[PDB]
Amino acid sequence: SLTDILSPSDIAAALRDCQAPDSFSPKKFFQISGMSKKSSSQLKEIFRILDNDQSGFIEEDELKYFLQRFESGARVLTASETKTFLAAADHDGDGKIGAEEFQEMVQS
Repeated sequence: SLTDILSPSDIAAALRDCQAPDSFSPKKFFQISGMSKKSSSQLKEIFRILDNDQSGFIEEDELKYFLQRFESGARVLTASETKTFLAAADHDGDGKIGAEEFQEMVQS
């Protein structure tokens, strides 16, 4: 259900075009894959784009292995592509996402 609301042939357009360092971001591929038309009603729907824990917040330990999901078999991310995944949205508390930042980030 990773590419349910969306298509698997859209997320790759960024996973291969943003392979560069600090080139891949959550608020950048949204316009490529198809998350630019979201509305906080499809995001959590897949519950596989924010965090693979859904326990409360998110950490860098849940970003390095992000592309690994969509991608065929990623390895690890840099110290920027990840730091700009949960520490880029906002700092409502300590720079962690909580089903509130990730949304406003894409929804804008």
